[PDB]
Amino acid sequence: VRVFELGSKFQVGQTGNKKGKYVEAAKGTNLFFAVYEDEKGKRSYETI
DNA sequence: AGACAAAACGACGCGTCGTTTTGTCTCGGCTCCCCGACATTCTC
Repeated sequence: VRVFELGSKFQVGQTGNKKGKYVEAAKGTNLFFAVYEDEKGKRSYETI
């Protein structure tokens, strides 16, 4: 049976039927974590 | 099996669109300039 999950999955590619395949980031591939500052002074965080 | 990626849980919790309702400084004395309108007389 097809079980469904709610989350963030991205397309594998943009050609042919690749635009219909949704995958999850591999183990140990979240390598960069950006720390920003606004002119006031608060820190903002993001993971690219 | 390991350890990363992220979904799931929590009560909690604060933000958010769409509209309605609410709140908003107050009175006293005078003086002296100007103008407007409406009545009378007088000149043209």
